[PDB]
Amino acid sequence: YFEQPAYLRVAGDLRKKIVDGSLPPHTRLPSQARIREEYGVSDTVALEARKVLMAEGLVEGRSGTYVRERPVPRRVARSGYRPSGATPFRQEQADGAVRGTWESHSEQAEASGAIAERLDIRPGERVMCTKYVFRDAGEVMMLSTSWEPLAVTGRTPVMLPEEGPVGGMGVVERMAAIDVIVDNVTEEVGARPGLAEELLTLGGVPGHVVLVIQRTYFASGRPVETADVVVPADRYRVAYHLPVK
Amino acid sequence: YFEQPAYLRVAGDLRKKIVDGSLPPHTRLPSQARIREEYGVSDTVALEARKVLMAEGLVEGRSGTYVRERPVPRRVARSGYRPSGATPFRQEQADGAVRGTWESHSEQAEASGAIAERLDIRPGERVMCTKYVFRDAGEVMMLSTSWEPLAVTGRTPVMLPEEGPVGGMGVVERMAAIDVIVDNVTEEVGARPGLAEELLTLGGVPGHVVLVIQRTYFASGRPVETADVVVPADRYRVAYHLPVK
Repeated sequence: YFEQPAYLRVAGDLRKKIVDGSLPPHTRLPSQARIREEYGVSDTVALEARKVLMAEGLVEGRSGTYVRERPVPRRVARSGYRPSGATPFRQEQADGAVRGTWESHSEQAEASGAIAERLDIRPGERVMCTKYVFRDAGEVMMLSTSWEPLAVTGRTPVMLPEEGPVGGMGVVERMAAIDVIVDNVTEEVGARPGLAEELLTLGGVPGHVVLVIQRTYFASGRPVETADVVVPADRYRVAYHLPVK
Repeated sequence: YFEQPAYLRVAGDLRKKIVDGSLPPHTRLPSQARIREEYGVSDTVALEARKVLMAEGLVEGRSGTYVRERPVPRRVARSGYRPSGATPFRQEQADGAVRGTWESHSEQAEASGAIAERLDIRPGERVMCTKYVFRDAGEVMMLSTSWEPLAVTGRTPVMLPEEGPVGGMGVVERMAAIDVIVDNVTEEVGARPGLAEELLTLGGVPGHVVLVIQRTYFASGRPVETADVVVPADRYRVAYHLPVK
């Protein structure tokens, strides 16, 4: 890294049976032949009913078709407030119960148009790019690429995120050390197939979907850091807690 | 609804060319034969390089392979604060610039284990289930299923979300009308293939991924509403704005 249509009727009935537990995970879906006879449908209808359930990710192959066991999702807790002790891991996963570690690599770069725009600087202007692999008790479960404008951090003790007196303590603490007060954060959660490099690092198969948080920290209206934070969609959800006023 | 491996090296080079614009959307990816000759690789290596880019969703077929045009994503703005005027649409899409409409259908039900748990009531206890289809200027772009405990709304003027004196004004306003003050909201964003019924309503193809927000409104520690809010991952991102303290 560094009158419903027949096939929907049939599919609907089996889907219910799947949600019931009537068809428990690792149990074979009724066969094509069985679906045809039991529901009195054509071969194509039985075939298309099965394709619905597969496109929906409810069943898979592994000589027959098996109800998939879908894991209970874990939350990646998102927060702007201060923790116990601040680290890049705790900054991404606010859940105090989770003990976590990271490896990172930092190197300068000229900002792409896209990153320049997220940081509100001229394209080609220099940034510090740091990549992280985060582990939860030895298990890799999150990736991140973070960009910071050298206009802000250049020639300061916090220029390198994982070095110096506040290295390893995250963006808000590192910024505060140079009299820059982060006061807002925007986070946009999207989903897409993982990049090979991401999926290989995260241990998923090609085509596996990841959640991608585009995150930008602000100090007095100016962007001071932007990042793409990546977690496997099959295992995780991105959790927010908001006030209602 | 109601030393990198060869194929990664090659794939990496073409991916860069794709990000460059060197290979613009709707332009054919170099052919298998061209990749073999230009990069001096085996047929299988050229083949596997192409599969990386397809699993990554960067290229597609449509007699050759074409660089996909990936649309600029739109934000679904998430917020707990009060808007102009409150509606179920504005409750889901805080972005004031977006003019939107909905159709809904409400009917009682016994709470499933899963919904019972999200609402902190006994399974089988009755709820009002309301389904929404939301449109942005005539275009369907969001689905939702909302459950409310009849323990809270039963025998009140806000029992039916889209009827009565505060019907069509959303959960926080409807709850306030019955002296129930919603003070917190939790939102967990996940991703999964859409259900046929969802994708058919949203206009996607089978297997298309949706973002699913599991949302629960709280009043004084008690859940008063829970919902699954659904948007197409290819077109939308879920946007949050958080304070940093």
